[PDB]
Amino acid sequence: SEKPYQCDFKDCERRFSRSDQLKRHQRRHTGVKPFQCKTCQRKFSRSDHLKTHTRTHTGEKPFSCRWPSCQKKFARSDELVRHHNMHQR
DNA sequence: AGCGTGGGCGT
DNA sequence: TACGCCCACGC
Ligand SMILES: [Zn+2]
Ligand SMILES: [Zn+2]
Ligand SMILES: [Zn+2]
Repeated sequence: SEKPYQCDFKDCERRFSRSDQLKRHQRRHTGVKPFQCKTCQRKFSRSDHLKTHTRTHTGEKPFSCRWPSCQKKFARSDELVRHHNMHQR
């Protein structure tokens, strides 16, 4: 296929074009969590999710609302997406 | 609301 | 292989 990296775990049929994508996926089956927060010691399956988790400790909110007169800002881009959607609907 | 944790995707 | 990015769903 164009998706040679197939998951063979029991009752899973997912396949991927990339072996690293498959490796990340399989952590949902094994429970493996390689990335640990240095502040609170919680462990995470993914590096990017550790990174956004750490902002919960610092209050860093790099994503600011663009709506005039709005002061809201957010830790993650998707929070801001939801928020912008809210303003116009 | 805030944030866990998958996906496709880029580099 | 490393690390994320945005998108999205689900509490
Ligand atoms: Zn699988
Ligand atoms: Zn933490
Ligand atoms: Zn706003």
